[PDB]
Amino acid sequence: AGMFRALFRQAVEDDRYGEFLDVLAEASAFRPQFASPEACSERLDPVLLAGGPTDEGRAVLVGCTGTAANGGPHEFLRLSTSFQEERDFLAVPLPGYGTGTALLPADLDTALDAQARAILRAAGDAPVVLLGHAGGALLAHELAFRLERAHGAPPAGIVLVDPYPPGHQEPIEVWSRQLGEGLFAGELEPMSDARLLAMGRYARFLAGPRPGRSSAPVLLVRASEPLGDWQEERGDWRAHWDLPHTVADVPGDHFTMMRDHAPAVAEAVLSWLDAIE
Amino acid sequence: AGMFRALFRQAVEDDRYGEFLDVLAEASAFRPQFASPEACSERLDPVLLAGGPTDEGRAVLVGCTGTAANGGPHEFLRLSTSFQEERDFLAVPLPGYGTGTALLPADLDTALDAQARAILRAAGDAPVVLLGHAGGALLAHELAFRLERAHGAPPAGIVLVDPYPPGHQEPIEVWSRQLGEGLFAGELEPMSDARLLAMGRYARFLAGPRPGRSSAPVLLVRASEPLGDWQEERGDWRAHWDLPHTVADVPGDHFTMMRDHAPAVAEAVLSWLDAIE
Ligand SMILES: *C(=O)OCCS[C@H](C)c1cc2c(cc1[N+](=O)[O-])OCO2
Ligand SMILES: *C(=O)OCCS[C@H](C)c1cc2c(cc1[N+](=O)[O-])OCO2
Repeated sequence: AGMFRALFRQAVEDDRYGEFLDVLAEASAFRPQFASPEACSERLDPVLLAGGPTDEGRAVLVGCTGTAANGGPHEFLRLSTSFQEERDFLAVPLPGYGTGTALLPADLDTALDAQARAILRAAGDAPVVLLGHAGGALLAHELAFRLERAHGAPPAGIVLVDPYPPGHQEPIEVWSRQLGEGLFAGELEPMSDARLLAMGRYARFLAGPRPGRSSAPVLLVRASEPLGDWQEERGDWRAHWDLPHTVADVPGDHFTMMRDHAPAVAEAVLSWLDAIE
Repeated sequence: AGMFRALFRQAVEDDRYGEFLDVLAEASAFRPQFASPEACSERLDPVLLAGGPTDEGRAVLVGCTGTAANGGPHEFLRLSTSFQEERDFLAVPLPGYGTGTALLPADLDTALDAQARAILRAAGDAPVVLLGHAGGALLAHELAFRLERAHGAPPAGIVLVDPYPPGHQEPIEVWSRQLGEGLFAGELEPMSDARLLAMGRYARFLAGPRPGRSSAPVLLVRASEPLGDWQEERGDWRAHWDLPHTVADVPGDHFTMMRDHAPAVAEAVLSWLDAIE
């Protein structure tokens, strides 16, 4: 495929995953942007991946697509089967990843506002519970806060699957080559250069200062196996979030928790949703 | 073509040529490199573009290819016709631009050493006079110093056609937009991403600290037209070199001095070579 992918493959080989994401972020600034939610390229209409039973007033689940350049409307396919006849599961796309190619968001708030609009239109009057994995976990929380402060509509809950927020990212740096190697392993087709630029841009968004904590209760789902070696004397390698409502540990590692062990994640979410309703 | 080209086009549209060259330099570090002159991809054999008359001991002219990503073995075609029946003119390629694609030089000295080997093999025992335009002007002098100090073979002269060395580059930054538009206008084909990366890497080499002046006499050739608008209170907009042996002004601007007015450049060179011989 493209040169950015080739360069990225080399950087992951050289254990410089982080340095090249910075290049991707810098480079992405020259892509055409949208500065208002109105100006967004894509239809962010959420895709219905599971239907719950027939009713009322039950929360619907919204999957917030992660940052991975190999990602897309297939992240939640395996997870969603476990919600069939249990909950509606809607997957909302991340602006900048579609198809010309898609405009990039001018800042993260403009992307969130475009998602907030499509989510409120699709969910109707049902309460919404936001779910995201890894980078998507961080996006799920920023979308939660945006819905609350800017659209006056806080979600009923947030599910954070293996989040590594700023200040708790030491494991994610020690294992960066495993993380970089994971992106290339997950390729169904080659990662496009446009999507790699989108990924770098969003990675930079999420490293920035985003004060503002959602009111919504948090289910923290954590992998149980480390992704790489780790001396326990360094402290905890696990995913972290401040003051969760509930913590669930599931089999697998950062990656496999969402593949081979997706049902374990779904079971933790379903038990948690009943508890808070 | 490729995404680096797409981004670069947007950058010159947005008048951010300089910022995007910095991106190209950063991305170029993730390209395959050669760390010793032996390991060089290309043959670098100079191409004979003009023949002088039959002799002995007259200098041959060596054209040092510039950094332009749209460049190649055609930079000196129009200029060289004016040396036919006057001087041998050899055009030596710049390492990193050929064909797989070509390895990038790990530093500038490795590229210069690879060129030094091919030039000495080609020039035989004739004295050598290096010629370069703009960025190539800077490369010719770094090559002159390299030939003298590293290969014990100082050239007989250097011809610097419109050089803007560090510390005298203010006019060429103000006109960076015209430089970028010139690159795209000059495209015989689309600039490949590999060559844009090479161009960025060489630009970075040539901004860095390179003390050390060649012993060889310098003919400084200067355009007479500004490339763009210019407030005279900013000073002299013209190309600069410290303590030139001879200064020649020719019609045209930074660009057209080598196109429509190449014969005036050649006439300045031919008189100069006779004086110093
Ligand atoms: C999930 O892994 O995100 C996909 C991009 S991987 C990147 C190194 C990463 C990993 C984690 C978080 C963010 C993030 N990122 O986009 O920078 O958070 C949680 O774990
Ligand atoms: C000649 O114009 O070189 C073509 C590439 S433009 C690049 C920014 C540049 C422009 C000039 C000089 C060097 C140079 N460079 O750093 O490569 O010098 C003269 O004008």
